[PDB]
Amino acid sequence: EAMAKVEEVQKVVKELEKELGELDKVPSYGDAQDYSYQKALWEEFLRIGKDNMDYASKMKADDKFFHKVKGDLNDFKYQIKVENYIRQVAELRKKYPGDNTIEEEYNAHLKQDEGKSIASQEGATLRDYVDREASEAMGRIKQRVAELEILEHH
Ligand SMILES: [Cl-]
Ligand SMILES: [Cl-]
Repeated sequence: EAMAKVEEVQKVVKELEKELGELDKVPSYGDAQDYSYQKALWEEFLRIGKDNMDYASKMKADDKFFHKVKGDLNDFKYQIKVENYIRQVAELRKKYPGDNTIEEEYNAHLKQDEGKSIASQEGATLRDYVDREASEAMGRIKQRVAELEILEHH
């Protein structure tokens, strides 16, 4: 009844462990100035997220901040996706430099900057932008690349 509650957490942690594992396979964008903001932003979410999941392990069902720590785990997942999407576009932009569509979708919907970033977002607002605006643009970018890979390979 309450044990089902804590395991519910250990799992979310483990899901995050798997997620970070896959993020690790995706190349990092590096130190380019274009990603300097996302880089430091991700660095913070990483430091903050790792702490939260370490706690969610040594955390017991009756914690006052049980809910707070949980919500944070949920936001982390979406922060992981963003870092992931951006690592992918960085890679794509280098493979298909100049291509307008990629640069445009990125700048309009994914690029993180002071003001327009998920640094100020949490909960439903956060998942909304990620599952919608960000994922949509990622999909369109991928259609571009597909065509590009097809055109490249005349
Ligand atoms: Cl954004
Ligand atoms: Cl979008």
